[PDB]
Amino acid sequence: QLQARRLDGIDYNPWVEFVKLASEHDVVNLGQGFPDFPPPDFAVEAFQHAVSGDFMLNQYTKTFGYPPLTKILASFFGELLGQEIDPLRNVLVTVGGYGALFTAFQALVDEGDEVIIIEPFFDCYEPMTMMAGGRPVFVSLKPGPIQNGELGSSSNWQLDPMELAGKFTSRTKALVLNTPNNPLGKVFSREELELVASLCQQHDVVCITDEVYQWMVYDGHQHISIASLPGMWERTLTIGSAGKTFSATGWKVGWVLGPDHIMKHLRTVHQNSVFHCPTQSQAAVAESFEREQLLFRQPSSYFVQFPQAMQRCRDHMIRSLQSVGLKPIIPQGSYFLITDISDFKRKMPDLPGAVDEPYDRRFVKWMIKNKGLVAIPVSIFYSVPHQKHFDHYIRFCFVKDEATLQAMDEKLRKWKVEL
Amino acid sequence: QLQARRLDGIDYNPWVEFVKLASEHDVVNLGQGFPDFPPPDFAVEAFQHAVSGDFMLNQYTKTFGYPPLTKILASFFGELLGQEIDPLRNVLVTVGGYGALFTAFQALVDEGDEVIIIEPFFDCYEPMTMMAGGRPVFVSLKPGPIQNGELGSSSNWQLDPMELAGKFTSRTKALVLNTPNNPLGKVFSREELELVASLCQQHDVVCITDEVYQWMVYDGHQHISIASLPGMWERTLTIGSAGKTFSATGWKVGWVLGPDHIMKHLRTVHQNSVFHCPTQSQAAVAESFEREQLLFRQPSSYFVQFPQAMQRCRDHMIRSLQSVGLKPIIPQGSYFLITDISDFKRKMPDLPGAVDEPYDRRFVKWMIKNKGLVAIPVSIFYSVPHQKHFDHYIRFCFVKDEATLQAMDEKLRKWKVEL
Ligand code: NA
Ligand code: NA
Repeated sequence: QLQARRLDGIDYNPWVEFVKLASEHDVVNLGQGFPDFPPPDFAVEAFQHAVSGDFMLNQYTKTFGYPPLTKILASFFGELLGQEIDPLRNVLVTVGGYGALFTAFQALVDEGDEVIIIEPFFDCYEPMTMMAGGRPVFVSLKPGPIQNGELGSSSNWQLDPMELAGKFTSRTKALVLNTPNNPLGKVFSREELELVASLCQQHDVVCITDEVYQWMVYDGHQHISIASLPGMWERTLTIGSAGKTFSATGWKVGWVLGPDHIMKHLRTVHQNSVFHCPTQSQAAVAESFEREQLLFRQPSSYFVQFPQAMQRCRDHMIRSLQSVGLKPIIPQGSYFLITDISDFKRKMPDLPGAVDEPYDRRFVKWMIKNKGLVAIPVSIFYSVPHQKHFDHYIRFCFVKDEATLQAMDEKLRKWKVEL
Repeated sequence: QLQARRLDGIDYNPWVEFVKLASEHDVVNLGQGFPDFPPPDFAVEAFQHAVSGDFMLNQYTKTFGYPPLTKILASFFGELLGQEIDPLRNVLVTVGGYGALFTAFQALVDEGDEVIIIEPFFDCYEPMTMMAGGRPVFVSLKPGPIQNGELGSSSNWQLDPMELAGKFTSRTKALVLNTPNNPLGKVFSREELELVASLCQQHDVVCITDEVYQWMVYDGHQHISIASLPGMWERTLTIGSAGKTFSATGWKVGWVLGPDHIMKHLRTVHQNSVFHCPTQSQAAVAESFEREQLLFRQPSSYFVQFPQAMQRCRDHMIRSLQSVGLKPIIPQGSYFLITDISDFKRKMPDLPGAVDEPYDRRFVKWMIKNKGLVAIPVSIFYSVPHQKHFDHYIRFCFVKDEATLQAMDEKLRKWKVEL
């Protein structure tokens, strides 16, 4: 073959097809995992300032990050983590959370290593492990049993201590923790994080912790960073995303925070891949964090206002989707909620599709074509052997304009009353 | 061990030391490979327009490129290459030329593959080959005969056919071509490209061609793209950089052009690493290319005016550097020229440095600290076994403001009085 063997089995991109099918129908697109409204004015203004300020901002900045950005990341997150963070040794600016994840896998995961992944998982964790020669090892959150009185909560999806412990071996290099979780919206508790911490310390494993949804927490639930737990800083890489923080997904700026003895290897990958991140977006992100640090916990702060606003959008969507028999699982965080479609699988078992195509994928195509609503089938966030079991959930994104939620309700009205 | 074996031998970054030392002294920085004056107005205005326009430009764009950008790249470079280019199948937008190179190496280079690299080489080609499991194989340009008191020319650094042919084996996967070359400023001739093309076809080898300095050509020399030669489109990946095209290195936008059967593998790497490139800089680059396509070959176009202006800066620097006994090699393209320091090595051999330290590295440190001028030791663009033999050149960048060149002359006049 022409191509490298590291690419085996990772060429299929579900997202390219998802975008394709939605674009051919008249839809309310609740599949897109980004806002369809503007970022806050201070963020847009920050980028405007960066592209109209010191003309030298048009030229290269420092390899490991624009210094004013690494300074504020170290200060702001050092406070939150209860850790002294050196900007030069403990911070790397990357091309989004995606680039940060990729850099961590390529630095640490080697042929034969195992990587523990928690289902449902942000889908790239599996192919990134594979491309680095690692063997993914899956542990499944166990859905809470639902009574048809009250809706389930993401919090009730359990990480079984015995099942998790049994996944660790001498070959475990890393465990990937995503909290708040996409697609499920689970916000991991202190007790759950202490379990993960205990096993990572026992087995000398690195925890790669994807915290992009840090600020998107609801119902009084608190984001806890595993790197803040005793002894965890020295074995944790913590990842963030400016796009998910400031509702500006197209900025594609992210970072990794961690101890020098691990970070040095990520710096090695960085300097031998992209070398620099763009200068001006970094300046915009630095200015945006400065604004939020100055207004920390205050009523006008984005980190106070925005999750409150999005909690209302969540509640609106939860009520609306029930009108057609979808069963939401209330998320404690993230942009997302999932709905159980088991009643549809029961009443409408035979949908067109390919052999061994999970029901949810077939259902989403049906719903797009017939009802004009887009969701993402949750089976894409499962290992292939588990897709036959976890085939009855779909993911919706509620971080949407009020007009979009109105349009959703119009589709639901038609679904209920027409034909 | 903690880190992946793919990182072996690639952790050392010479650029961090160079940048650090220069920041610690009063200097005219001719080591920085980027302009110290603004990008052209139309380019800065394009970015301003992108960050103040359609608010949805703040959110994710398409994975393989912002469609207006891939459209104009395909149209414009299609015309330049004499090639029908499909924007969806033949174009990938990347995080600069660096990201483009990285994507190519990770898609195609596998364990045990040989990659032919031409010395002097842009330094990342070697470690990128190594991280992909490849074995770098070096062919060395031969500096031309030092003639009748005249300065050397980059054109006369020869690519010996018998040497090059001897480097091709059944294990050769790719050859990396950089034209115009950094650091040398050589613009490869049609004959030289035909030599490379003939061997790539004979041995069924892919040519990765780094053409970031495409527009920076002088003295009537023409940039020829190897992908435009008969039979080469099907085996060539052509790389460019928006930063080097529009004098905006901090934008970090690049691209790869090539046939689908190769590009599909680069897309696999892309979707499993960064996933998206930032939206708004892509919009700026698209607008900038649209401007230049409309004015193509006209006197008011940047691609005509800018290299003409920079040729004047080149000529100024060539004259000035000779005043202290540095011997420039006249470049036909790129931002750079190199000067022979052999007369200094001979008359001043005993500069402080480590036991094995190439003379040029020692000379640059002495020049920074004592003469107030920064250059880059050319030995960093050689394989380690060859560094002791090519230790007598340093690289200057002439793409500088009038004021900077005046400042250079002030340093040089002070040096001359103390030769
Ligand atoms: Na262990
Ligand atoms: Na061959």
